[PDB]
Amino acid sequence: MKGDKKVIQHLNKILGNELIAINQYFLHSRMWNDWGLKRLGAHEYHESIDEMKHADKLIERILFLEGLPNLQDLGKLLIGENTQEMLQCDLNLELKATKDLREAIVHCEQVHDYVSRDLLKDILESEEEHIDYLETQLGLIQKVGLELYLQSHMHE
Amino acid sequence: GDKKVIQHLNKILGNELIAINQYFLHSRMWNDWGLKRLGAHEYHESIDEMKHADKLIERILFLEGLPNLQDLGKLLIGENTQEMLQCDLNLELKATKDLREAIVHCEQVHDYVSRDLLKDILESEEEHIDYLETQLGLIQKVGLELYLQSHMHE
Amino acid sequence: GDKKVIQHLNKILGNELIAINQYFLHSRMWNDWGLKRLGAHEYHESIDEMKHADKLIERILFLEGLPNLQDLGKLLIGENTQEMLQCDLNLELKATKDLREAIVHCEQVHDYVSRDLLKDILESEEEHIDYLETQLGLIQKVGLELYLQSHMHE
Amino acid sequence: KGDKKVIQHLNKILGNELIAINQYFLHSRMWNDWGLKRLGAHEYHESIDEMKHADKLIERILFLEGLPNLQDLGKLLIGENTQEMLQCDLNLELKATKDLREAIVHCEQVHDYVSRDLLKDILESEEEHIDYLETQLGLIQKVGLELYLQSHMHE
Amino acid sequence: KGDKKVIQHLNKILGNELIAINQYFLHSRMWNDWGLKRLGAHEYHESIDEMKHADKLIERILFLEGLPNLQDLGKLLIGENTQEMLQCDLNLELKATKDLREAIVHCEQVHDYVSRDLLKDILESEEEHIDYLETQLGLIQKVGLELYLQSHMHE
Amino acid sequence: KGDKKVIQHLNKILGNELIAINQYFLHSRMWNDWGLKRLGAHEYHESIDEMKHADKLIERILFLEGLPNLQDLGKLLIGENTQEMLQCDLNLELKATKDLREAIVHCEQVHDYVSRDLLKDILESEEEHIDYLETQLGLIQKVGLELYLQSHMHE
Amino acid sequence: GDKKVIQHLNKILGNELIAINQYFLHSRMWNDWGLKRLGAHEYHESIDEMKHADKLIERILFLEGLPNLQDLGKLLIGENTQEMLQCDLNLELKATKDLREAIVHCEQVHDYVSRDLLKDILESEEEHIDYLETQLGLIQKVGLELYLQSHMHE
Ligand code: HEM
Ligand code: HEM
Ligand code: HEM
Ligand SMILES: [Fe+2]
Ligand SMILES: [Fe+2]
Ligand SMILES: [Fe+2]
Ligand SMILES: [Fe+2]
Ligand SMILES: [Fe+2]
Ligand SMILES: [Fe+2]
Ligand SMILES: [Fe+2]
Ligand SMILES: [Fe+2]
Ligand SMILES: [Fe+2]
Ligand SMILES: [Fe+2]
Ligand SMILES: [Fe+2]
Ligand SMILES: [Fe+2]
Ligand SMILES: [Fe+2]
Ligand SMILES: [Fe+2]
Ligand SMILES: [Fe+2]
Ligand SMILES: [Fe+2]
Ligand SMILES: [Fe+2]
Ligand SMILES: [Fe+2]
Ligand SMILES: [Fe+2]
Ligand SMILES: [Fe+2]
Ligand SMILES: [Fe+2]
Ligand SMILES: [Fe+2]
Ligand SMILES: [Fe+2]
Ligand SMILES: [Fe+2]
Ligand SMILES: [Fe+2]
Ligand SMILES: [Fe+2]
Ligand SMILES: [Fe+2]
Ligand SMILES: [Fe+2]
Ligand SMILES: [Fe+2]
Ligand SMILES: [Fe+2]
Ligand SMILES: [Fe+2]
Ligand SMILES: [Fe+2]
Ligand SMILES: [Fe+2]
Ligand SMILES: [Fe+2]
Ligand SMILES: [Fe+2]
Ligand SMILES: [Fe+2]
Ligand SMILES: [K+]
Repeated sequence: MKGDKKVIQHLNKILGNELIAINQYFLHSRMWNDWGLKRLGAHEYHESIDEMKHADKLIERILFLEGLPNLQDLGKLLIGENTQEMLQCDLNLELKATKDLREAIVHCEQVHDYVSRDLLKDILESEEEHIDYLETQLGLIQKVGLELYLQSHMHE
Repeated sequence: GDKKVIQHLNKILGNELIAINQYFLHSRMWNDWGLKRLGAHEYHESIDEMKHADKLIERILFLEGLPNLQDLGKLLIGENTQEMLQCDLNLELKATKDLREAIVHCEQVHDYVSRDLLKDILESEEEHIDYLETQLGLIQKVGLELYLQSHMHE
Repeated sequence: GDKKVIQHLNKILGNELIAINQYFLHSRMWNDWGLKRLGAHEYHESIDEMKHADKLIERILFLEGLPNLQDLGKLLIGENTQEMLQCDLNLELKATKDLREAIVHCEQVHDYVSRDLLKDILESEEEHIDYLETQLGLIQKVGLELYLQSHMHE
Repeated sequence: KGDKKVIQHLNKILGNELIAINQYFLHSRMWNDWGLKRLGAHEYHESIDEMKHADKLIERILFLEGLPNLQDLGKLLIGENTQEMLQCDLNLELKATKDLREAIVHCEQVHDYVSRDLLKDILESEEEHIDYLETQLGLIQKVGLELYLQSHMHE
Repeated sequence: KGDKKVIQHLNKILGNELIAINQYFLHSRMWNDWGLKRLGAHEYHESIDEMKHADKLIERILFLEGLPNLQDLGKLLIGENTQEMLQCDLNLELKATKDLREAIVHCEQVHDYVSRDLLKDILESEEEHIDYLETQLGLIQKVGLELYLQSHMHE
Repeated sequence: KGDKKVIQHLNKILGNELIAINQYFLHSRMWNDWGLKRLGAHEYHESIDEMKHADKLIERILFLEGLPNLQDLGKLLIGENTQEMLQCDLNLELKATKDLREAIVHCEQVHDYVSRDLLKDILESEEEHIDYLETQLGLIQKVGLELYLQSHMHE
Repeated sequence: GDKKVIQHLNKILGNELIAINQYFLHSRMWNDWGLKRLGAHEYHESIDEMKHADKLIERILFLEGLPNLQDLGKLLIGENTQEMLQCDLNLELKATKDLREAIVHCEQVHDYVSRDLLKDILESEEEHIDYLETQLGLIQKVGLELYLQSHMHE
């Protein structure tokens, strides 16, 4: 059973996005920890872990479909230099990720690879949860102010 | 923090980032082939490199450096079990060479805490070399097929 | 219920009924030969198809159709381990082709609950394909006798 | 018998520990008196950490047949508000790590590797303390003094 | 805000505690170094007792709006052997109880009854230490030094 | 793979461990035979400690593709009474640590930092053993031989 | 204590001291090679000989002799698994010959407690011989590579 060439290419594209997010969120997590914003650092670590698990599932699916997972190409990390920029960078990355996920799902439907579609939909649900988290945090910065938002995320 | 020590630390970090991906892919390849014992052990090697990367990142930030997670070097991906193990060994031998050079520099500028971190990583890499050389020796002693059979089931 | 959806569900059900019997017989043949790990695994494949058949029967009755448990198609029975595994693989590949055609039809008439049921079965069949292709690949990598030895004891 | 200059170095490190014990203990109780109990508890634990380092150095000096010096207490850097107290602690820690590096150099030179390893363990702990202090000073810059204090009022 | 002379007295008692902490800690580690572990353990516990007294005095001084003095460390009385060490501790304790009685008199004079009660609790503890020390010196006389040391080798 | 002279050093340290295993095991069983059971038990644990060191050295030598030498057994220093046995153990330990320091120098020179760390760990344990031995000899001087023996008759 | 009995006991002790070191090194060789089941079993054989040595030392001291731990005879170190097992067997057969001669002498001078100790040691050596002859028999019956495969994993 060789999967569809274009589906495998789509899955490798989603994998590439996951690989960017893993590193981006891990660095942001450790930056927040370095700054003593430990609640932010812990949450961002868990975001990184979630992307690691997505990457794993994509790697497994690609190999089952007799494709070659691409872990060599690492795209541009969007690294902020303060809390507001870092969150916005994560949100920008997530919005790119979901655009790619939708185009991949379209392709899966068109060639009847419904299992790959379901996997991508599961990932998409998790990325929209991440967008929900990010948009809410940026909203909280507007509502309570940056300094109070940072204070709320100093201690776990 | 010393700028050349931070360069070294970022170099070691770069080596960890390659190993993470190389071992993770090799792990999932072995799993796809039904060599589940190899796949599980290789996954655990990958996790070990993730932990090393984490400590390096934390140290670089403490020393007010910028950790480099952007530049991913060349993955050494084998096409069968014998090549995969040799690729891992080739990577590890390069990693320990770089570790030794980084330790020298830490000693020279009296960064004894960075040296101790790198020595802990180096002991872990030498355990990995021990594992890899042992597996390649077993392939010579029992043959490839028996070695694979012995790593089919967990 | 849509008439052509019910026909598709009854076709998938027919595929499950073939699979139940083929896998159950293959299981008991392996147990008779003393290849108990294969017999146990094949027994669980048969049970999985039984559960799919149950879910299809229940769906057909909900949609006010008549489940067809009377028509049993051709069992693909092998005479040795390699043929049996390939017979199972050939049956699964036909099964996945019918499931995709049934899903296309469910989407067309907006029977999204039937589509979801068929998608869940499809994921289970692709896991069975993954298992079967892996086993055939292991036979190539370690040879038939070692593969059989590996599946003698549970 | 130990190397005489190694024992001198160990007694110098011990002297730094003795300053830090008292400085941190007083800062802790000042923060407790002011009702900044989270700062007070954390600083108490810094003081205890230095007490344990002092103990290990005393034991090592005695094993090497030296005389531990608990008599000469150097200058305590006592701040008058939270920002100064943290800065005082950081100033003390930086002097402490400099002395530790010079002691390790000397241990290495005379092949006293066990003393080196003891001082390296202490150095790891002092750098963790520097990490804590630099982080707190950075937090004061990022959220402001009053929020930083409020966050350290209750345990 | 407390009486200026009461605060001075409390700082004087605190100064005696800080000498005692360091003298007893060193003596404890000297006895451990010699393999007289029962003496070492007991002397360690005496040192901890003084640390806890010092803490209470610091807290009381800060409450009374005084400045605790952890900077001034008086003369440690370090012995060269078990008998001298025990006598050194006893000499220090007798000086300490003298200063405590004078501080209590002053607390009474100015109606600082809470500071008085704190100092009386500390004094009770010091007289228990004196009881311990005088009893050990008497055991050395009754069984001999070598038997006394043997009895305190193993915990 | 491993440095030829590093392997030589490791085999030298291993040789010293092999002497110590047998010397301490025999001293233990002599003390047991004499009814000095506390001495015999402690000396047994010293022997066990040396066995674990030898094991680690053997494993490291094999990893580095050297040939561990368990064939060459140097001179056991067997005493005739408790004081001589302790001094024989101390003489052996002091030769052991001298060799360990020379091996660490050589590991450092050729960047075998993992072998250095292993040898430093062994060195720390030998210095603990020296601490024990020097303390026992000091106790014999402080309380006398007969009381020292009495204290080590019963576990 | 009979002077000739003590000489015999010191001879047995000397055999134990060779065996401790030979089995301990063979154990760590097998571990280095990744034959962990062999390595663990050989470790336990080494420990068994340590315990025999201890009992002999205690008996000698009770009989007012001097235990000789200074003279270490020739270790028979093999270069591969079959050689190592044959080296162990050669040592054991020699050990049992000396044990039988020591027992003869104990019986002759009526040292029945020493005899009973040596008989206990001898029963253990004959069990070791049973193990070694069996392993060499297995190498003949299934072949070296399968024998090795069977002792890779604990
Ligand atoms: C910058 C690169 C990475 C870093 C720093 C990193 C770090 C970590 C850390 C610290 C853990 C927790 C390990 C533990 O303590 O148990 C972890 C877990 C894990 N990592 Fe990574 N990782 C990285 C990249 C990756 C990649 C590229 C993959 C896969 C393609 C991956 C897959 C996983 C998986 C599957 C887990 C277990 C998660 C779970 O089941 O909870 N990681 N990683
Ligand atoms: C101003 C001087 C000091 C004060 C106020 C002080 C206070 C304290 C306090 C409150 C404790 C906790 C005791 C307990 O609750 O059991 C303690 C423990 C301890 N102290 Fe001090 N101390 C001082 C100086 C020292 C010095 C100079 C040393 C050694 C050279 C030392 C060694 C120790 C040790 C080893 C502990 C036990 C820590 C543990 O294992 O948890 N202290 N001290
Ligand atoms: C190359 C020489 C030797 C090596 C590497 C060695 C190694 C070891 C090791 C690793 C252990 C287990 C220790 C633990 O983990 O607690 C042990 C136990 C022991 N050793 Fe040795 N050993 C050696 C020689 C000897 C000798 C020469 C004797 C006595 C004459 C001896 C007597 C014992 C005894 C009685 C035990 C405890 C066994 C038990 O009760 O299970 N060993 N040895
Ligand atoms: Fe994701
Ligand atoms: Fe597409
Ligand atoms: Fe799904
Ligand atoms: Fe995400
Ligand atoms: Fe939050
Ligand atoms: Fe690593
Ligand atoms: Fe360099
Ligand atoms: Fe460390
Ligand atoms: Fe590694
Ligand atoms: Fe099915
Ligand atoms: Fe249709
Ligand atoms: Fe569903
Ligand atoms: Fe199926
Ligand atoms: Fe299997
Ligand atoms: Fe098993
Ligand atoms: Fe310290
Ligand atoms: Fe110096
Ligand atoms: Fe250490
Ligand atoms: Fe500190
Ligand atoms: Fe905090
Ligand atoms: Fe007191
Ligand atoms: Fe007064
Ligand atoms: Fe009271
Ligand atoms: Fe007292
Ligand atoms: Fe007593
Ligand atoms: Fe003792
Ligand atoms: Fe040793
Ligand atoms: Fe050398
Ligand atoms: Fe280590
Ligand atoms: Fe030792
Ligand atoms: Fe034996
Ligand atoms: Fe005879
Ligand atoms: Fe018996
Ligand atoms: Fe044996
Ligand atoms: Fe076996
Ligand atoms: Fe294995
Ligand atoms: K607030």
